[PDB]
Amino acid sequence: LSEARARLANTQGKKAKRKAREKQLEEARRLAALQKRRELRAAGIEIQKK
RNA sequence: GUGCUCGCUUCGGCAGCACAUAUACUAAAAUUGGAACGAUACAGAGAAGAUUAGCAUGGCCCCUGCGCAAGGAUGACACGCAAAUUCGUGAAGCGUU
Ligand SMILES: [Mg+2]
Ligand SMILES: [Mg+2]
Ligand SMILES: [Mg+2]
Ligand SMILES: [Mg+2]
Repeated sequence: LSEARARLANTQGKKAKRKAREKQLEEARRLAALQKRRELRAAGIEIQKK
């Protein structure tokens, strides 16, 4: 019954599931780089990026 | 530069005439930028359970190939809270002309 519910719920394949996780990881690394850049601008250190 | 001048006129010089008439992306440089795999960590291969052949499609994505062949993971990407013009009924409660 548990496998029945878990397979009646699913519609997504491999690539959609890796892209959703990749979007969450991109959001996480964006917030992390945002925090680092906000600290570098808050204390004041003008390191430029590429 | 050379030759000819019944040129001065010596073998020294000068004069005249003739022929000959415009190289070089100008550097042995100074500069200026974008770039070599590939190593560093991470990262993991589509199709509604799982294991999988693939053929396409589109373009500010390319690589290998002489290729209008064929490969590159079906080469990669594409996965979207997929909302575009324009509304009306019926009673019910409350306030108003
Ligand atoms: Mg599958
Ligand atoms: Mg092919
Ligand atoms: Mg395959
Ligand atoms: Mg293809």
